[PDB]
Amino acid sequence: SLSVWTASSQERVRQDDPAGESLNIELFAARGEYESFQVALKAPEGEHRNVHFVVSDLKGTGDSFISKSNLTLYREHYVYISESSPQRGTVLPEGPGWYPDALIPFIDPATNEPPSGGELIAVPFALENNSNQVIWVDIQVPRDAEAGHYSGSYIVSSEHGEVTGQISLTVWNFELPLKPSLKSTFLIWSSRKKSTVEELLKHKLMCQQWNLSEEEGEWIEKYGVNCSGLGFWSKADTFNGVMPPPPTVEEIQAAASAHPSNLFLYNYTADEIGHYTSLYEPIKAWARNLHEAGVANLITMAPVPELYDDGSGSGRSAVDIWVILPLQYDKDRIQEVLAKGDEVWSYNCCVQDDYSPKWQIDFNPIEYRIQPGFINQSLGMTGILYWRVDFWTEDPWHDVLTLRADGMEFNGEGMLVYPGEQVGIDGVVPSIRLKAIRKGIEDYEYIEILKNLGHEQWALEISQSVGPDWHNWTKDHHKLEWARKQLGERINDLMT
Ligand SMILES: [Mg+2]
Repeated sequence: SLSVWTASSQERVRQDDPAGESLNIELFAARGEYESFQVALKAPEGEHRNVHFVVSDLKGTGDSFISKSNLTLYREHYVYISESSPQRGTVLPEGPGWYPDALIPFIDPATNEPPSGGELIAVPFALENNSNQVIWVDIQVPRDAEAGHYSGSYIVSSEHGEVTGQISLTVWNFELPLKPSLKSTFLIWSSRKKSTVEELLKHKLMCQQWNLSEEEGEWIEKYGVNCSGLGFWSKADTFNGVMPPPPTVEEIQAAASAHPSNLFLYNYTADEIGHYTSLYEPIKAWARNLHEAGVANLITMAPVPELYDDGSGSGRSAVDIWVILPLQYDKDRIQEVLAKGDEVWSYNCCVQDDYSPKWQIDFNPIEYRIQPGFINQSLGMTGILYWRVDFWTEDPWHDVLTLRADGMEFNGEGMLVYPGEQVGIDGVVPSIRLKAIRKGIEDYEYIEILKNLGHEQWALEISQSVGPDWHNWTKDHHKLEWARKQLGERINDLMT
């Protein structure tokens, strides 16, 4: 009458999926890393109306433990998609239906206690309809955790049953830096709360406030902030091939002085202005001034040889951080700009090709993880951008069709967090897709550690087995987990 099973972090559990074969879980992680798993529940006969869920400490040798304080629990909320995202090529969405995505937190981060009052509450819950309920479990490994094996439990209980499963965790003898190696720019347009920034930083994502009106050292020390934008927006975009004269060298220096002097600074100058060759000399004029002031120029455009020199005589490109879609990738031009000292980042939106990972709810969950980590590393890319995180509809917990344009509908476009009000909290809550992006950032970190230990070629051979390019990446979470384990076991070996 009470069927319980586990699923890996990037395995989608549908409401109608059959019970799996294991109720235990075996995980592996470094210090300073998250690993996650899911507990799925089904009532194949009747109803349990009052279901609770708890976890224990993870016990290691003797007295040794990882506290349950390091585990974060949520109940998955399913949202109904009535209109598919675009269907093209071989990378297709899974069809209209119920999708798990919003995460109902057991604990309000502001109180460290359960919410009350919410329209939706994590626990207790009812198990109905033969229809699955799913608990998401995050484990954060403490930076001081001794390497070795730890075991704890989860307990599912109701008025008519109780089932207990094992959580096995092996902690490897290495640590992910607090400051992530992968840089990012995720934009926030409407939610000005400190809690919204904080929710992103906790998932290893760097964010910038967009569209601010005229009216951090802590976040660095706590969350390892690794870059910051200065916010001189030229206003030039895909529809506006026009640019004003640049801020002056000392104007750029003045904005920069509001940040710590050790923090990597960029400027998001212009957006998708690639077709406007009109703008090359103005771009070079902006670049020369940023360069004199020690600031990187970031534009969402593909490398063009005309901009590989800023006209200052130094040889330096006019764009320092080239931000491209998967479909724009050109091996020869990317190798040229990497070789001369630039960065290339990836970004994603809509459904613009037949083959690339796509960022909508109705695609395979793996697509949010595979881009920042394995594919970026295989192609030498060092960052990720996303245009918006808070693009909510009027009914954000029930309607995720966030963009309708040109006969197409997009489910989750520009939307990675949900407002807290519906669950009785102030401030936003994560989605399952945000957890995948976090995991990809940690995947990127594994490869970076191996490069730094002098094992770049082997690391990239492993990276090419699951994420070699934008066309031939794995759709199988089991194979991705395998690849990651190979990396972690090698690092562990090298550090012992
Ligand atoms: Mg349609």
